[PDB]
Amino acid sequence: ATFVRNAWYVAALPEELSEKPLGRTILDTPLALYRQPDGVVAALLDICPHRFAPLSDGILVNGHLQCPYHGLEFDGGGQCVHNPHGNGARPASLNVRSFPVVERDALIWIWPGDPALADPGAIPDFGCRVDPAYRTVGGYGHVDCNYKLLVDNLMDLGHAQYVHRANAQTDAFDRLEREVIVGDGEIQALMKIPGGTPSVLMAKFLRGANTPVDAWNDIRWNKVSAMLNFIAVAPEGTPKEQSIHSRGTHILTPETEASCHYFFGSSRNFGIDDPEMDGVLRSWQAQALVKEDKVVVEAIERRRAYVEANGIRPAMLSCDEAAVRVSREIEKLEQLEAAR
Amino acid sequence: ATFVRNAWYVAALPEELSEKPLGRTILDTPLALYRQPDGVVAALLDICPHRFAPLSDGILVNGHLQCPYHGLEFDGGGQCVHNPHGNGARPASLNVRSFPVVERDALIWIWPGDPALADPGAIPDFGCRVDPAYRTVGGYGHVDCNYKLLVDNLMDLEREVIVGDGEIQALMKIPGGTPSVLMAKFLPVDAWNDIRWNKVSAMLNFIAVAPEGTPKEQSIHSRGTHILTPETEASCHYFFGSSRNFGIDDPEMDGVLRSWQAQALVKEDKVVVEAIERRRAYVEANGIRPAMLSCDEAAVRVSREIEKLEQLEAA
Amino acid sequence: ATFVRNAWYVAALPEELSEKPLGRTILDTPLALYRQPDGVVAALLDICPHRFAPLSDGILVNGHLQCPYHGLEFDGGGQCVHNPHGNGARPASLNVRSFPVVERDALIWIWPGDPALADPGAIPDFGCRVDPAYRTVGGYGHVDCNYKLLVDNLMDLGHAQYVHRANAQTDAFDRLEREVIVGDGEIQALMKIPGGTPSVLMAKFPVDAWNDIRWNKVSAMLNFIAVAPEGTPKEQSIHSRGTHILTPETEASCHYFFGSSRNFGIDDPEMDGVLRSWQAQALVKEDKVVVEAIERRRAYVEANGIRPAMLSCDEAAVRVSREIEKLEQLEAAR
Ligand SMILES: COc1c(Cl)ccc(Cl)c1C(=O)O
Ligand SMILES: COc1c(Cl)ccc(Cl)c1C(=O)O
Ligand code: FES
Ligand code: FES
Ligand code: FES
Ligand SMILES: [Fe+3]
Ligand SMILES: [Fe+3]
Repeated sequence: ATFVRNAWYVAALPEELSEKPLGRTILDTPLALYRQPDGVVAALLDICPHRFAPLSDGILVNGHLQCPYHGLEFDGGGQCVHNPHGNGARPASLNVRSFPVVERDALIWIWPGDPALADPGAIPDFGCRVDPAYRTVGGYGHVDCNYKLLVDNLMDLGHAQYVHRANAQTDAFDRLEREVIVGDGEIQALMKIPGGTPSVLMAKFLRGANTPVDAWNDIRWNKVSAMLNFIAVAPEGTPKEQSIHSRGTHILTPETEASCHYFFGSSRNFGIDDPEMDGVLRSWQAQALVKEDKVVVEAIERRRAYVEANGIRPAMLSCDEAAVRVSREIEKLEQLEAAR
Repeated sequence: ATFVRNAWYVAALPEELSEKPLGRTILDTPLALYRQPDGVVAALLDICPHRFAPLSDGILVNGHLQCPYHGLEFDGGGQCVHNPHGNGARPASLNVRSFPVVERDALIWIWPGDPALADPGAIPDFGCRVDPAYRTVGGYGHVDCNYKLLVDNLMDLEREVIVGDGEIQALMKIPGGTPSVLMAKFLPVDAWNDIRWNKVSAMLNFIAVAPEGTPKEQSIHSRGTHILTPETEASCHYFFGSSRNFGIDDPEMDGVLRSWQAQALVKEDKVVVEAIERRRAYVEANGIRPAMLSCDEAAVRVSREIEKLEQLEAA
Repeated sequence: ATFVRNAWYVAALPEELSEKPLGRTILDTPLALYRQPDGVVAALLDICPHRFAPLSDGILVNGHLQCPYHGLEFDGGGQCVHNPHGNGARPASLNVRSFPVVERDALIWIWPGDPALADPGAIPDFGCRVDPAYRTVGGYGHVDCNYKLLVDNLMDLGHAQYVHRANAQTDAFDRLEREVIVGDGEIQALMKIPGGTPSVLMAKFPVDAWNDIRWNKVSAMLNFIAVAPEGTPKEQSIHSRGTHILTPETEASCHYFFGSSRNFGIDDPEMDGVLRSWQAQALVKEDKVVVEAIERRRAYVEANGIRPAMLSCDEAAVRVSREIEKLEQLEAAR
């Protein structure tokens, strides 16, 4: 299974973690994730160095994670800080691997690769998630597809015209303007849908207003698989900076080669103290991101065996440029790492 | 997967198909099966050319199946007839594979193999199924075993096995016979229980009873549809039914003759063939072969011809 | 994948068997186990020689197991004794493999290997199990781990401190003392846990206590759990002799036969309760959880070339492990 290990991935949302460890597998690597008594999150390889028991089934003793099996204790650095057996000696072999963790932007980032290379400067900017001018809601979902399929999905936001048609269909779709801007290690796909009546969901954003709007659906990608979109609507022929908008957290982390973690969110500048608009956004997230898109990408994954065995290649359309560029960047990184 | 792909297989019963596509895999090939607005059945490879989404999760748009993902639209021939995107150009690369498909004898036949070789004249004769001299009912079942195990079971049970070109017939007459319970009341007798196999796995039996020494064609009888189609190497689809010339207007009789367990496979035999399939690993690893009994003649013949069709297909 | 096939394994408890066959796989070999009308247990390959049906889904007819599919009948030797078809001929090709079986000590022992080599003399001694001075109770558990992970567990019984916290905790356990004796194909870990107050379990039946365990190849263990007022001779204790016997099912799953044979309270049904309760919670639940968890981590450990780091409690389990691997590779030496 080929992953890009030397990169930061979101392993969890902060709300997911506590002093009770969470066992989760990223890049085929099982982790025990917990918040220590002092509040700082730790991430240990979920395999006790003694007999390979899951430490994530342990409990904290003295703020140290204790193996459930024979009770070796570890700090957040993976250092064995107590051995209860015999003379109680703790040689270097008893230490477990620890992973660099940065909690930032209401995300838990982890470096699954060479820890000497982990550079917090390199973590993607998701500042809107902690910016008090934005209201942020979201969650986690597990999907039985290769993460790359969900990168494809998200880098062609036009799929929403069909996959999400009940919420997202617009009658101005055939007037789409699409631009792609390639950075170094960053790619923006911009869409302007001009002059239409708002979609069901943009209508909700606007509290019903039925009259013609402009809508923008931009998405930004940073390596390996972390995306931030810009979903905006505004009376036709108004500035884009002045629009009500959602900045959408859409971050994938591989679990196995054929399964992945999906961390999604909306950070919105409108209806900031409105629980019902919270519910609208979490509704959308539940139906669109976690069912509708799940159904499509999970079915594509099930067809991978046929595609491969019959040497089938995709046929590309005008909507594909951003997703293909991103795909070729991920491949390029994969291949760099594969030596060695 | 070793299949005989160059043959007609039943993919569906016509009553399973509508303008809402059915997704079904035959011989490790996923199909989208639907009826166009003029009623004609289309069979497409269930994998969109763009990014491989399941067309069978799509709906029709003006008679054309629309991909649920980014909206490419296809005709029954697999031609892409609409591309919503950009200049809306439809190069040959956007066409999806379409499979030869014939609706005939109230069955949907598909040719999953080399399409140049697909000859609808070679489709097995199940004509009793649309003969109004017969009352026809049946249904569909799925089994987690290799299809050859159910062909075996089916070709089993004055005798007579007669053998030819992709057809084998197994005949049994039982004179001074015993009447079946269903045909009981519609009259000693002669019984008949015959079965005809055509390649690769399509069978039609003949369960019959008459007064002593009657034309077997004039008997009280049922012709039973028993057609298997491989799904994976270790699973199959089973299409079953009966075409009867008695109680043609009794619907209670329809009910039992529509029973999977009454007509196709009792829970207890299903348990056995699926259990045989779980034993396949062990037998293969230990080079264990089956030991045949006298009653195995027809099965073995049919087995040998299938194997012959397999061997021919390589290369 | 790699098993020691030339050895005796427990395939069932006697009370699991009857005229209704049981299908059970040992060392990747599916068996049909049943008790004939004369009381004698037979073990056949659970694959009809005709078309491979599960004979274990069949019934006895005149004491002969009848294939459910087309009704061949077999004796306990695997001879075909009836063919209801055509002229009823029974060619030798219709016989099924029958495995050597010995019912001893309230266990059913099967030899899955080279049948020429099956010496019932080499079956381990669990005589306490049919001793009138002992009351024996236990049962069967299935586990989704490689059996060797459960040998490990049983040979280092100083996890009960943490895995079994609730029943088997003692403050004495920093004052353990653990002696290991190795004989030919037999290893004993001894231990006397002196001076300490009793765990929940030992109170339920200033105390001294002792967990010894005997391993015999391949994976058959008998333990000794005793307890007695501080000062008392080990040999005059009240104690349980614990049957802990594993049989591989597949490379990543096994069969566990556990029991207690106790010399105390032996008419006493409450005591049956306590002992069956421990077995349910400790053995078939808590230990289950840990070893199945470790099995799931095998892929990563092997892919990454991780070897375990051993501790002071680990001698017995390590010596046993090394002997199993020895036998395993010896046999792969074709
Ligand atoms: C998938 O991206 C979105 C679209 Cl296309 C419309 C509205 C929203 Cl809230 C999102 C989102 O960020 O989840
Ligand atoms: C696992 O072995 C035991 C220990 Cl460590 C304590 C008490 C008992 Cl009853 C047993 C037993 O034989 O199950
Ligand atoms: S497995 Fe962790 S202490 Fe033994
Ligand atoms: S996958 Fe069918 S149109 Fe994109
Ligand atoms: S499979 Fe046992 S008699 Fe046919
Ligand atoms: Fe979507
Ligand atoms: Fe235990």
